Formats: sequence, C-alpha cells, structure tokens
Amino acid sequence: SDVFHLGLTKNDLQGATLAIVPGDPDRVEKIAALMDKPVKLASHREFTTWRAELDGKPVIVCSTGIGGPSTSIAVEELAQLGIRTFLRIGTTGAIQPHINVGDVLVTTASVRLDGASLHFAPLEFPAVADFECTTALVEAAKSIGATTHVGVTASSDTFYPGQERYDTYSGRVVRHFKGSMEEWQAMGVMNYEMESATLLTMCASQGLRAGMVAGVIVNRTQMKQTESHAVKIVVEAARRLL
Amino acid sequence: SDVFHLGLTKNDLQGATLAIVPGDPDRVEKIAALMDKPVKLASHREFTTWRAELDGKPVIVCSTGIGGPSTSIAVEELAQLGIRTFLRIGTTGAIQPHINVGDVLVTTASVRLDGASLHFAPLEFPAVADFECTTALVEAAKSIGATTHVGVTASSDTFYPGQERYDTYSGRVVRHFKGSMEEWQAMGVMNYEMESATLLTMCASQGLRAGMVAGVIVNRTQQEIPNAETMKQTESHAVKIVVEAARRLL
Amino acid sequence: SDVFHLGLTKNDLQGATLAIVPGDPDRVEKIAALMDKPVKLASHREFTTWRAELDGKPVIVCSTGIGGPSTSIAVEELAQLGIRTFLRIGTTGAIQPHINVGDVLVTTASVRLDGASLHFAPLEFPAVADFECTTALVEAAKSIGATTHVGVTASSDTFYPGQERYDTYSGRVVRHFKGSMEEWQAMGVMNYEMESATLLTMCASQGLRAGMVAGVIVNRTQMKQTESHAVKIVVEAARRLL
Amino acid sequence: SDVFHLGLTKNDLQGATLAIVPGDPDRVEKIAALMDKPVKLASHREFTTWRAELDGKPVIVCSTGIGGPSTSIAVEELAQLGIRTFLRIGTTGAIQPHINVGDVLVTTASVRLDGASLHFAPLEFPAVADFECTTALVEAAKSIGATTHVGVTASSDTFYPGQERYDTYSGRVVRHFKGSMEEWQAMGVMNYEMESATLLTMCASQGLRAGMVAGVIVNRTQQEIPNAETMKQTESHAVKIVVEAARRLL
Amino acid sequence: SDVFHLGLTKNDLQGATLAIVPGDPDRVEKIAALMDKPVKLASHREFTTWRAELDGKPVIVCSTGIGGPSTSIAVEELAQLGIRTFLRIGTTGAIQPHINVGDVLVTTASVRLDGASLHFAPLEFPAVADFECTTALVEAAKSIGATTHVGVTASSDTFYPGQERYDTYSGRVVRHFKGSMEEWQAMGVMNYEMESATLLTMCASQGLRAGMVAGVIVNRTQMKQTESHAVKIVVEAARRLL
Amino acid sequence: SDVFHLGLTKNDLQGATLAIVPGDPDRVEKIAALMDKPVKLASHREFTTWRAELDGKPVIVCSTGIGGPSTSIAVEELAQLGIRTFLRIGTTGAIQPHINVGDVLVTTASVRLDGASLHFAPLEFPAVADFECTTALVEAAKSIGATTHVGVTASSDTFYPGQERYDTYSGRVVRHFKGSMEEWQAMGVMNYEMESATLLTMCASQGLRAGMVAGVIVNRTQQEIPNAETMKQTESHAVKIVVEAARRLL
Ligand SMILES: O=c1[nH]c(=O)n([C@@H]2O[C@H](CO)[C@@H](O)[C@H]2O)cc1F
Ligand SMILES: O=c1[nH]c(=O)n([C@@H]2O[C@H](CO)[C@@H](O)[C@H]2O)cc1F
Ligand SMILES: O=c1[nH]c(=O)n([C@@H]2O[C@H](CO)[C@@H](O)[C@H]2O)cc1F
Ligand SMILES: O=c1[nH]c(=O)n([C@@H]2O[C@H](CO)[C@@H](O)[C@H]2O)cc1F
Ligand SMILES: O=c1[nH]c(=O)n([C@@H]2O[C@H](CO)[C@@H](O)[C@H]2O)cc1F
Ligand SMILES: O=c1[nH]c(=O)n([C@@H]2O[C@H](CO)[C@@H](O)[C@H]2O)cc1F
Ligand SMILES: [K+]
Ligand SMILES: [K+]
Ligand SMILES: [K+]
Repeated sequence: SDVFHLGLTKNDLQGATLAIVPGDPDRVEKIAALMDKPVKLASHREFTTWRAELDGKPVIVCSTGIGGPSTSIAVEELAQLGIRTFLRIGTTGAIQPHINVGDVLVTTASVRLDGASLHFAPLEFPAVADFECTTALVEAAKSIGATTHVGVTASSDTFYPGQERYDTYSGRVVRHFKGSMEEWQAMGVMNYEMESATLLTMCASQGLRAGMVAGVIVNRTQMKQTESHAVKIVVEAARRLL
Repeated sequence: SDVFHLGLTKNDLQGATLAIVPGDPDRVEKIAALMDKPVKLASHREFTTWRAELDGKPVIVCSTGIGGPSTSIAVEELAQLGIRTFLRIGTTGAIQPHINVGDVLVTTASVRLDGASLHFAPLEFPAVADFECTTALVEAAKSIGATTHVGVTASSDTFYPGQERYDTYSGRVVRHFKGSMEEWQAMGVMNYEMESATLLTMCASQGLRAGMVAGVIVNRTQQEIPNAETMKQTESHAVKIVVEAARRLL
Repeated sequence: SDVFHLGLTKNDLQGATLAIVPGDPDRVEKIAALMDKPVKLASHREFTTWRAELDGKPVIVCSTGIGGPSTSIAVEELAQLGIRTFLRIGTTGAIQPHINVGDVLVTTASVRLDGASLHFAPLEFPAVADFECTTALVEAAKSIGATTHVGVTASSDTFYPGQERYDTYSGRVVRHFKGSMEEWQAMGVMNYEMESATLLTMCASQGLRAGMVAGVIVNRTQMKQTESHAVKIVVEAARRLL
Repeated sequence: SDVFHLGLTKNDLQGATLAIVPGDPDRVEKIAALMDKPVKLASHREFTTWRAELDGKPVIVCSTGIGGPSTSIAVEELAQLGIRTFLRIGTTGAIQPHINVGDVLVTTASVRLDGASLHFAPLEFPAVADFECTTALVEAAKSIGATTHVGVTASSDTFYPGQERYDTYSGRVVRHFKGSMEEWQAMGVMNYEMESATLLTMCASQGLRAGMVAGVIVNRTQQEIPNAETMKQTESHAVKIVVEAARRLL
Repeated sequence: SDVFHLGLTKNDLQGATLAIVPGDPDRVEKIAALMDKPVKLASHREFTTWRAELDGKPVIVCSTGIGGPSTSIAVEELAQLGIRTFLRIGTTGAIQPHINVGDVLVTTASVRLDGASLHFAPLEFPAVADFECTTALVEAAKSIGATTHVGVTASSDTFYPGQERYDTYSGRVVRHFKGSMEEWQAMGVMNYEMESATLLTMCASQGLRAGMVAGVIVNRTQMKQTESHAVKIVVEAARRLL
Repeated sequence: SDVFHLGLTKNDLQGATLAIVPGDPDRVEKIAALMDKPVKLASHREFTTWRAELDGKPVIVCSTGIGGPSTSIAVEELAQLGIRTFLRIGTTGAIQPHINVGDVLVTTASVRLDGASLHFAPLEFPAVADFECTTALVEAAKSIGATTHVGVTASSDTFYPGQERYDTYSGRVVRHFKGSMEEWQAMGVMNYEMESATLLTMCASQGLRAGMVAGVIVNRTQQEIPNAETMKQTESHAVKIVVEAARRLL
C-alpha cells in the first residue's frame, strides 16, 4: 500500500483521476455496480474502495465514513494516488418546507460547521463546489428528470446538537447552536449533512475539483429508492466530467 | 423618493427586477448605453442610477461605490424597489501567473475579507454566487470569445493592506494580513476586488440572485506598465459580457 | 495624478497637511466655501476634492464616500500626499434619549463594527481619536454655543442590520446584531455612523491625527441647518489645529 | 434498532453501562476476545459492536470510526442505550523525544483541534478526562508494567495538516497550523490522535465518565521504520490495559 | 531580591521546590503555621511569602492576590527561584445543588474565563491540573474525611458579571455572560473561583505541576472552619508530593 | 462593611464621589498624605483604603492590586459606595525611543490585552478614557512642568509573556504574543501596564468617568540600570499630577 489508510497502490487505480466518494461503505459496491468491470480493491476501517469503468475510463469509488476527519484522510490519500476530481453522493435532511423527501440536492457552497475545513483554509474562505462538477450534477439530475434543488448546505461535525436535534440523551443544545436551524432556514440553506464543508474547502483550496449531491431522506420541517436516483445522477455526472 | 439614499421611486423602475451594479458611478451610463432607451434616473452620493431596455424588458444600472458598506445600501434599497437579481461588473487585480490583464474573471464564491457580509450571515456562511447568474456569465463570456477564468475571489475591505500592498504611507501591513496574498495564491484564489463578499453573502442569505464578473486591469505577480487603452478596452468587454448575461437572466 | 484614485498631485495641495473629510461628495464644496480662495481640484468615483485657505494656510476637503473601505483609500492616498491631520464631519443617528436632533456629537473613540479597521490593527486596539483634534472640536463647538455631547460612537459597516433596523426588505437582523442597539445604549454609546471606526483606527495606528464630529439628523429612540453648524465647527477646529 | 446508526436495541446491552470504544472496527473483536462470552451484536457503517462479560458484568465494545463526528454519534447513541462510562483505546503519534514507540499514553485532557467538541461546549471548556477513569487506566498500566506517560494530548480533526504533516499532495500546511507541532511540543503535549477532544468534552459536559489511553505506533521526532510486529504488539498491551481499567471501573 | 515583585532571593527558599499559593495574603501565615519552623520572608504588594518545613523539607507559601494577572507574576517569579510544584488553596462559590457550603472541591480542569491563560497557550489548550497533584489532593481530603467533589471549575477574571451576579452597581451583565451560569450548571461545572484557569494553564504548558483545591463558602443555587480544613488538606497533599 | 471585599461602609466615604486608585497598596498613604486630614479606613487583601480632603471635599484613595480582576472588584465596590470618578496612577514600561524614564504618560485609550474588560463589553468596544479626566490630567501635568506624552497604552493581563519578556523561567512566548511588542511600537503605542484596559472599559461602559496616568520607570527599547531614587522621584511627580487632576475634577 502506497498510502497509510486506504491500503491502495497507485497501480490499483490504473490511471483513474476521478472518484465518487459516498459516506457509507455499504454504498460503494452499489455505485460501482452501475459501471463496467467493477472490482473491489480494498477495505480498511471505514474506507472501502472499488474500481470500475465508465466509457472506457477507470473510475474509483471510495467511502469516506461519517465526518470531515475521515473524509480528509480519504481525499488526501486518493489525491496522493492521482485523483483530481471528487464527487460526493450522500444522504441529507432538508430544512425547507418546499423540499420533499426523495428530492435531490446539489450544493453550490457550504456553511462550515466543521473543524477539518479549518485545517486547510481559514473560516473566511468559502466551502464552494467546483463550477464544472456542479454543472455536471445539475445536468445529470435533469437528464433523468429528478426534482432538483440547487443552493447552500449546512455541513455539521455532529448529527445531533450541530443540527439542533433535542431528541437526545441530554435533550440540550449548547448555546452557540441553540436556535441555529431557524437561522439557517431564514438564510435559505436547503439541508444538513456532514462532509461537504470539509470536502469542498480542502478541494477548492488545493486545486482539486469537487461536486456534492445528496438525496433527501427526511425533512426537519415536516428511502432506498432515493439513494438509487442520487447514485445514478452522480455516475452520470462523472461521465460528463471524464 | 421611496428609499433613503438612492432617490428613486418604485415607479422609476417600471417593473424592473434585475440590476447591473458597477462600483464606479462613471460606468453606469456606459453600461446603459449598450441597451435601449437609456435614461438617467438619479445621482446622489456615490449612487448613480440609469434605466434602460433589454429585449423589451426594463433594466436598472446602479453604482455601488467602493466597498461593502455602500454596496449593501444600494442592494438593500434596490431590493426594496423590486430588484431580485444583481449582476456586478467590476475591475480587479489578478494574483495568479496564468491570468493576464484583459482577461475576464467570474467569481463562484468569495473569501470574506470584509465586514458588511458579517452583518447578514456569520463568517461560516459562504459568499457564494447564484448558480444561474454564474452560468449566464460564463456562457456570455464564451459567446464573445473572451479569455475567461472561473473561481474564488478574495474580496477586501481595503485596497492596500488587505491586498497586502506595501507601496503605502506607512509601508507596513498589520500581522493578520502579512504574507496573506501568498496564502491566497497557494489556495488558487484568482483575484482581489472589494465588493463581491458583501454582495454575494447578503444576496445568497436573503433569497436574492447575484452574479459577479470583473476585468483584469493589473496582475500582482507581473510587475506593471498599465495601459489606459487596454484597460478601457477590458472594461468594454466585461460590460458587454454582463449585459449579455442579464439578457439570458431576463 | 500621483495616486491611484483621488486624481491629485502633491503640488495640488500646495503644502497642505490637514484635510476635512466629509462622507458625502456634495458637502465638499459647502465646507470649502467657508474658507478662502476655494477651488475644486478633482472628482472621481465618490472622491471629490477641493482646496481652500484658512488663516493663510492651504487646507484640503475630500469626500470619503460611505463606509470604511472608501474611507481608507481616501485617507491613505491623502497621507501619501502629505496630509497628517484628518477631521471627519458626518451625519448621525442618536440612540440616547437625552440627545436631540440638531445636537453635535464629538467621538472620543468608536465601537468597531467595521471590517477595514481590522486591516490596520487587531480588534483589541482602540479606535480612539487624537486628543488634540478632539479638544479642538470640543472648543470649536463651544465657541458657537452648540449643544454638544462627547463620548463613544458605534461605527457600522451597514446602514441597516448593523444598526439593527428592521424596516427592510428581509425585515430580519442576523443573530450577532439582534438586540445589539439596546446593548450599546446601556453602555452609553451616543450614536451610529459608518466611517469613524476605520478612520480613527487607521490613523491612531499610523501616526496620523484624527478627529470626528457629526450632527444628529435623527434619534432612534424617538437637517440642513444641523449640517451647517457641524461644518462651521469642523472648520473652526481645523483653524485651531493649523 | 432503538438508535439511528448503531443498529442496537436496549436489550442487546443486557444492562451494560460501560463501553470500550476503539477507533478501528477491526479492533472491536480483539478487545471483546479478552473477555468472557464475546458476541457480535451489529455492524453498520464504521460502527461495529460486540458484547462480552467482565467479572460477570456485561460490557460493550463499539468502534467510533476516525474523527469526532462519527465518535459523537456512537457515544450519543450508546448513552441513549444506557452506557455511562466510556474508555477509548487508540493508536497515536508521539511528539516528545523521551517517549518511545510501544509506550502507553494516558490523556488527562486534550487540546481541542476538532470541531465536534464545540457542538457540546464552547472552546474555553476543558476537554478533561474523568478522574476515576484516568486513575483506573494509570493503575491498570502499572499492573502489567507498561512504560506509561500521563499528560496532555493534541486531538486533531485531520491526520495531515492538523498534525503538521507535509508529506502530502499539496505539501503545504495552512497558516494557523504552520509551526504548530513545535508549539505543542514546547507546551509538553505528548501526542497527536483524532478522537479524544470530542470524546472527553462531550462526556465531561454531559455527566458521562470517560477515559483515554493510546499506544505509540510512531514518534514524530524520531524518523521512522515502523514494525507491524511491534506495532501489533503495542496494540495488544493497550487493549489489555483498557480491559483491566474497565474491570476496576465496574 | 532576585525577582522583580516577590522581594525574594534564591537562598531564601533553601532549596524549596514546592509552594502552596493561596489568594489572600492573610492566609499565608495560617498555612505556614501548620508546618515546622515557619518564618516570614517578605511582603510586597499583594505578595506575602513565608517559609516552613514539612517532613524536613523546606516549603514555600506565597499569596497570589486575586486574579490571573497577579497569579502569573507570583508563579513565574517563584519558578525563577526553583519552585516546580504549585498547590492552590482558595475559597469558592458552588453552583450545583448537591454541593454544600463547607465541602471541599478539587479541580481537574478549568473553564478559561480569564485573559492570562491566553498569554501562555491558545484557548483550545486545556487548563488541566497535574495528575499527581490532583491525586494527592483527593487522598489528602479523604485522609481527614472531608466531603469532597472532584470536577470542572469555571475560573473568572471578574467576581461579578463573569460569575453572572446582578446585585451590582449597574445591575446588568454583558451579553456574552448573560445566562452563562445556567449553561455551566448544565455542563456539570462545580464552582466559580478566580485563579485556577491561569494557574493550571501556565503550569501545564510550561512543565510545572499544579493542583487546585477550594472550600465552599457559598452556594449560588441556595466559613473560617471551612478554610481550616482546606488548608490542612493542601498541606497534607504537599506532604505526599514532596 | 457594606461591600464584600473593601470592608468599607457608605458612611466611611462621607459623601466622596472621586477616588484615586493606585495599583500598589503601599502607595495609598503616600497619595493621601498630599491632601488634608488623611485617615486610613481599611486594609483587606490587596485593598488598602484611605480618606482625605481636597479643597474641602472628601476624596478616596484605594489600591486595586495588580491586574484587571482585582481592579474590577475595587472599582465595582467603590461605585456601590458612591464613587463616580476614578483616576488611576501607576508605573509603566515605555516601548518608544523618544520616551524617557521619569516621563509621565496619559492614556487616551488602551489596547485590550486583558480578560476582565470583556466581562463588561465585547472586544470591539473601546477602552477609552473620559475626556474630562484626560483633560484634567494633561493640564495638571503641564501645571508642574512634567515631560508628558499622551496616547495609546497596551494593558496586559501578564507582566511577562503579554509584554513579550523572554527573561523568564520558560524563556518562551506563546505564538499570539510573539513579535507583539514590535507591532505595538509600529502602531505608536507608548507603553505597557496592567490595569487600564479593565478600568477604562468597565467605566466607559457603565457611566463612570475614568482617567489614567503613569510614570515611566523603565524603557524597553533602552536597556537598563534602574535607579530607586529616580524611580521613587518619578512616582512622586505622577502622584502630584493625579492629585492636581482630581482637584480640577471636584
Ligand atoms: O439529517 C441528516 N443529517 C446528516 O448529517 N445526514 C448525512 O448522513 C450521515 C448521517 O447518518 C452523515 O454522513 C451526513 O452526511 C443525513 C440526514 F438525513
Ligand atoms: O488591484 C485591484 N484591487 C481592487 O480591489 N480593484 C477593484 O477596483 C476598485 C478599487 O480601485 C475596488 O472597487 C475593487 O473592486 C481593482 C484592482 F486592480
Ligand atoms: O442613522 C444614521 N446612520 C448612519 O450611518 N449615518 C451616517 O450617514 C451615512 C448614511 O447615509 C453614513 O456615511 C453614516 O456615516 C447617519 C444616520 F443618521
Ligand atoms: O500519527 C498518528 N496520528 C493519529 O492521529 N493517529 C490515530 O490513529 C488514527 C489515524 O490513523 C486516528 O484515529 C488517530 O486517533 C495515529 C498516529 F500514529
Ligand atoms: O463566589 C465566589 N467567587 C470567587 O471568585 N471566589 C474566590 O475568592 C476570591 C473572591 O473574593 C477570588 O480570589 C476567587 O478565587 C470565592 C467565591 F465564594
Ligand atoms: O514594564 C512594566 N510593565 C508593567 O506592567 N508595569 C506596571 O506595574 C505593575 C507590575 O510591576 C503592573 O501593575 C503594571 O501596571 C510597570 C513596568 F515598568
Ligand atoms: K468516520
Ligand atoms: K463608498
Ligand atoms: K491582585
């Protein structure tokens, strides 16, 4: 292995330069299955990697695990191996009334509620997605007729307090985040997820292209099939980025 | 006047919902001149407004003056008057070697080195441009064949220390900004300008669409010898691009 | 032109070392008119400059435009041309009950609600006015018998949310500034304006003397003539500073 | 499942109130194997859970995955299930010369270089370990004669820049973290790891007891030449120490 | 004098390496009196120093005065003189219902509501006590059967607003600290005092061992004898640390 | 006692509304001695209080001890007792070449390097002195012909690292303060002391008038060789100046 965590060698990628990075290890195979000659490369910790062909071009699929920390490791090590483009496919919770479960969301930029993005650029730097990847994702979504929403996403280091959930053990939310969801709502933020801030920031500040798309599995103001459409959309986007 | 600073009435706009907002008052007429039936509406402080027609649709052109403060006033008051889409056309200094004077830059999002954006959203919120406006700007730039670059822009509250210029009275830059340009360069930031952070943040957090395009009049990594001609010509292309973008946004 | 924005040459100032800097371009001529041999020097963007004589000494009057950004450019470029003393005359909104419209306010120091001051000194540095300029302004105000108030001023980068105005398009104020006016009131702050923080900080941290005086055109807790008195006061102060 | 991610039910724990939480899923079974009647309960995402008996008391072992985010989920959901005591056993990089690979480190408190801890308490709150858990860990380490060091640990959201590693794709470290390792060294910080800040803070601020122990697999001040054997042996001792500590905490 | 403030010479300490540092000058003699051959060494400003013997080992007792500023001076200068271990004995206000006046509190780490700790380490660094000193204090407390509580302490630069007291001249608390006590309570913080944050941080970040124990003289949610027990406990702890 | 720390009763002040507040308890009597009918009122912790008459008006003199924490207690409790005006007289270290030992410095505002001021107003609020008190101090200094300097002062919570002193036990200064003195120097800051930030902020934000004057006992830019005599003489003039200022403020 040429990297510390992924257990992958440069040759394993066979010249691949684009990677689809879902958060859940169990989704890696599903994504690879939509492409040609899918093969499992490695599985260590929360990092599962598969290789496949798209239009005769080798493509990588690697899980990041939940959170910016594990995400930064995967992205960094994949970059060390030649990957220059990253497309994240995730699951998300909508916080706007007009957005419905099943809808697909494309992130233009993210509210940085994480700590890892700060290890690449100060807070004033935008966690913005690459224009080409965003475009590809939008078109891909349109190509299959999925109800899509494009905009800002709140990327949190926590699933609970950071997303102002009170149905918890403590049933309490620290002051900084109390009343925070309502604030994001009034600002037009579409959803909550946990890896885009780190992904977009570290990529945008290091010459790497990144895109972000997620399927709505829940709406805070009010599933397997939704994941399916989002997966197709990201593979279709990758195709347009090759 | 229905607003405190612009000296404009709702009726003046004749139903206009899009405005092109240059920083310099003197550029307002130039921009309006590329459209039909251009008419001056008002002039107060650094706020000069003109109205014109584009494809049979009334369009506004209003100068913001330099900086997020004056920019936030103009945008806020124009919004009070019905404007929902804002396209900024400015001048900028490139900080990357591969970018040349005369090139056109489209901002996807901005590094917030201003104070006004913070009056609309905390620092963690991205100063991102509207996807539709950015797309229109990109296509418009392509439509006339201008050498274009798309990416991140550093928007500063100051022309000098914030952009780490030392050719100043004090010849000194406060610690926070010392060595800052090099940091931005390593991060891929394309340029320095002074209104996008405020514009994009206040719009993105209030349901308003905004786009940002600027012409390169200088490159910080490549010494000098400016050319009023070339410079005036660069402004020309950027103006044409923003008007073309507006057309696609109407 | 020896500077990038002002369109002025060192010789234009004829040895002037003090400048009165109003925010509104249209007020420049009014101020110059109270002095001798007033002459317009230039007009570019929001920067209008006039020269005049006061007690046989050349004095500059230059508009800064609204906000610290344009203010820092004007001050910096004027300094490059020899100006060492700056007196700002502005308009302001009082936030204390005992202060009335028409009253004149002299700022001793400012609450930094701007971004430009930070480009000269970290937030912990005080946006304090020069003792000599403050003194001159106080005496000048007294010399004409104007009802005067001396104290702290809140200098905001925005006219609306930063000054907690809700009569706006969004009718909303970001969390950081919600309930902020009341806080300033309890702290004795006298008013809101938009250039003193940047002016005083950049001057106080660069060996430049600065003073700040403004006329109250509105009281948040409850016009042409007020501007008139403030203008006289600043010209009278300049006279004592020459 | 009574929780959203762990896929566990209250009944699965059989009254367990203490959990050993390693970062790597693959270590869960190893830890459970040192106890009695070890049984796998679930495996979802980076969360692998096993149950076992220690002195006739049911004990849980659950992987957190790398980082405070996944750690906070696991801890929160385990707490929802009754766990009140958490003992983390990890791997770490030493940054002090006197500390050797193979040594065991017990964290009294951590430098918060993460983002998740901030979602439980402001930065001024200390990421301190529970006194009882720390004591148990210290005694346990002593009971087997392991070379131990007790002190402060720097817990980072990143493996690379946050730990000031330059052997990377960009080969660059953002300003805030440039020269940071040397600063931590001068302050006596013993090591770098990636979950203690979040673990200790969220537990210390919510009435939950937590302890932290890690085996040194590398020393940043002493070049390299890792040894899978030694490394695998270090993990072994750390595991034994944490299980022994749990025993004293039951 | 070999130091600027304490008025002490290296020889005065006769090889002492541990010091008990109370906040009140008047408590120095009381503490020294429990040991052998107590002798007053100096008295300057709020810094009173005494020397004594404990198990044949010279020990120092020096008052820090109230607050991190004076505390940092005393600790720094004592360190310059050879002291490597510091045990603070103070008075404190409990903020938890289950803690009673008279109880003894041992601080494991502190919430940094001070400014001095920041002059030694950034805010993210923990104001944690030395494990050995904490252990000694716990055992010492047990040795005399004192009702003890071990945990986190909020160390404030102010006695009033920082501890959210409203019975003041202004009867007002700045926004940052409004509702702060309740927050600390929900987080399990045991008490409020004014020197531990600075003490623990500066020591923990400079290779110096420090411990912190205080007697509860008041409970915010609901005296000479309490001080007595705390003094014994700290002397007993020092004995175990020699 | 009507207050928790000062051990003073409202009656003790006999209607006094102004207090001179030195940092050192030992200076309280010296200051009181220049006035009429000086009497010691109390002595507790670092708080020593004396009362005296100035032009037939009762005046208080109370030591604050070193630092904003003890300073805030004294000021708060004195205010509870009726004091509305505070004049601080201290000792200071100059950081500018043109300032000499023995010179007197009047602070117009302070750089807030303390923590206590933040307990009264956020960092953006200026630690500015009262205009009337500053004026009185300036005139008083002039009245005796002392070489005076008026300007900004850096008020630090620490005597050593915060004032970037390396002649210490650790011989190290935390990153935030490394190279800080030079920055303050370039900004024109005249000196370092340890109570003005807290004093001016808490007073300026609570309707209390405050002034600040200090005598230079050392200049950081000009090596050393202190003189107890000169030093004791500098304190003398500063004391005379503050008493004279109080007289003009009564
Ligand atoms: O409400 C949600 N919050 C959230 O963070 N997610 C995403 O799905 C995972 C949480 O289970 C995280 O990786 C995150 O990216 C989904 C959601 F539905
Ligand atoms: O180097 C530059 N920096 C800069 O900020 N600008 C832009 O032009 C104006 C300053 O001249 C500002 O409004 C800003 O948007 C142009 C430049 F060429
Ligand atoms: O309420 C007010 N707020 C305010 O900012 N001002 C000042 O006048 C201009 C706003 O029109 C700004 O330049 C500012 O300095 C006046 C006011 F009356
Ligand atoms: O140098 C190291 N840095 C580090 O963070 N670790 C730990 O091991 C994992 C990364 O490999 C993280 O969970 C972390 O806790 C180990 C190391 F050897
Ligand atoms: O409520 C309290 N708050 C407090 O800060 N203290 C402590 O006792 C002194 C206050 O009088 C300070 O030195 C501090 O350490 C005691 C208390 F009882
Ligand atoms: O260099 C100096 N630094 C300093 O802080 N002081 C002042 O004198 C005391 C420290 O000796 C503090 O109260 C402070 O106000 C004097 C000095 F000479
Ligand atoms: K993870
Ligand atoms: K302007
Ligand atoms: K003190």
